[PDB]
Amino acid sequence: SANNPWTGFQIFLSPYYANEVAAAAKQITDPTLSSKAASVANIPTFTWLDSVAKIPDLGTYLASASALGKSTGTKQLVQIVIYDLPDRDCAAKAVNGEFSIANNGQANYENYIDQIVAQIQQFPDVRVVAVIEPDSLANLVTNLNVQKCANAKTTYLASVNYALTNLAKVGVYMYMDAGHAGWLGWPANLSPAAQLFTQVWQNAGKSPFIKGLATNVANYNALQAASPDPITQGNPNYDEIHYINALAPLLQQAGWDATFIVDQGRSGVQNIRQQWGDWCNIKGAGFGTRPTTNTGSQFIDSIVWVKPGGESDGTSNSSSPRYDSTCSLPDAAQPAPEAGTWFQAYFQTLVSAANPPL
Repeated sequence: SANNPWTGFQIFLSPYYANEVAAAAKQITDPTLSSKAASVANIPTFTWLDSVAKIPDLGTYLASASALGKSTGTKQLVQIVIYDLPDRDCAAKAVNGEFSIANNGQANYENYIDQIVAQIQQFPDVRVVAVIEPDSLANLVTNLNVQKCANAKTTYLASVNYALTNLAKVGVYMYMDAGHAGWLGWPANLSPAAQLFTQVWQNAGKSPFIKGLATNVANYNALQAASPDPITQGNPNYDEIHYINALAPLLQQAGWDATFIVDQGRSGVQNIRQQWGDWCNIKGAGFGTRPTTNTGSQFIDSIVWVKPGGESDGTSNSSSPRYDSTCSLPDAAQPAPEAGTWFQAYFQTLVSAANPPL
C-alpha cells in the first residue's frame, strides 16, 4: 500500500529484551557466539501486553521513545501485542490469562483497552503498531467444535472489536492475528477466514488504521520455503507467502485492500517439527530473517519479530497449573520454564542456528 507504517520511522528497541539478551550473552561462554548473541538486543521485537500489569511499561516505552526521537532527530515507533482476551487461548490445554468470561471478562478487557488507549493518547508524536490478539480469531474459523472456543466466540468478537474500535481513535496501526499457513492457509479455510476477518473489519468501522493481518506470530513457518516442510503434506500453501497470496485477494474483494506482517523471529530453521500443530518451544529453532520492509511481496509491509525468541512458550512441568501437554512433546525443548520467562538454553541455540547468521 501507499502508507507502510514503518517507513520514515525508527523502531524503539525493547529495553526489556535488550536487558535479557545482555544477561544471556554473559552466560554464553564462547566469545564468538557471545558477540553475535549480544547483537540481538539491537534487533526490534514486539512488547507483549499480556496483562494489565504490563500497561505501565507501555507508558514508559512511549515516553522514552518520544524523548529519543527528539534527541536523535527521528520519528519513533513502538511495537506492541494486545494479548489479554477473557478465556484466552481457548483451544489450549491449560487455562492462562487473568480474565475469564464468567467473571466480567468483557468489562475487564474493555478496561484493559481503555488503560492502553489512555497511555497512547498522551504521546501523539510516537507511532504505535499493534498485533491484535494472537491465538484468538483463528480459533473461531477452525475450532468451533472446541467447547471453550464455542463458548468464547461472542466474547472474542466483542473484545477484539472493542480493541480495534478504540485503538483506532488514537491512530494505532493494527494487524489482526491471522494464524499461519498451517492453520488458516489450508485452501478450505481461506474463505471462512476471509469472511470472519472482513466481518470484524466491518464491525470496527473499516478504519484505515486496521491495515490488515499478522501471520506466523510465535510460530516457525518459512516465509518462502526452499522446499515444502514434510509437516505440510496435503496443503499447497506450505509457507506464509503462499497463504498470504491466497488470502489477500479475498479481503480485497470485500473492499479491504489488506496488507500483512509476518513473524520470522524463530523461522531460521525449517523441518524441525513432527506435526504442523506442534507450537511449544520447538527444539532446534533458529533466529530467522531480521525485521525489514524488504519483504518480497506486494502484500507484506514488514517481516517482524513478534514473539521474542528466548522467552518460553510454556512450562514442560506437568505439575504447573499452567501446563499444556504440547510443551512436553518429543519436539519441544525440555525442561522449559513458565510462558514468557527466560529460557537460556533455547536462546543460545537460536543464536547458534540463526539463518541468515548473526
